[PDB]
Amino acid sequence: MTSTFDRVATIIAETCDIPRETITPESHAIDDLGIDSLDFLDIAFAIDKAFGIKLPLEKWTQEVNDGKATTEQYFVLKNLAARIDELVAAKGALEHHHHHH
Repeated sequence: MTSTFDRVATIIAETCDIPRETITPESHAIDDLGIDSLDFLDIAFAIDKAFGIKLPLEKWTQEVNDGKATTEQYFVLKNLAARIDELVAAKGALEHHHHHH
């Protein structure tokens, strides 16, 4: 059950004003959804804001550039939701005290 993706696809539907139904977990941001890097910046900011995590989008690009990881691992919605879910479990250890809303 891609419940993290339920949350993320709601966020994209708020940002781009595209219905959540057009956003499937298999969708590649810079292909299927036609989301630019400049558009995905604000989506990534709204995810960062929502879950109380940080998406290191800059370093994720560097992962692809150095061959540490694939571009699809950060720009496909099932795999991005997985990365977010990893960072939610991670931040549970060392999150700074911001009133969760």
